[PDB]
Amino acid sequence: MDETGKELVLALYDYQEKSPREVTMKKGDILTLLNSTNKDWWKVEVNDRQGFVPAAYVKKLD
Repeated sequence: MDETGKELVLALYDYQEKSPREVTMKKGDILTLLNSTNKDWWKVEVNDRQGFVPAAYVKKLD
């Protein structure tokens, strides 16, 4: 079930991938948290791609 991540994050803002290293998340989407090395950006898996998104556009569900 929650095999890729036990803690998931909610996308609060429609974020368009500016580069292939970024991921496109829609407002209301549920993203899987992989790595949170920085407070600026978190590494999340969106659909198929893993990438970094700004933590100010997402909120944890906990």
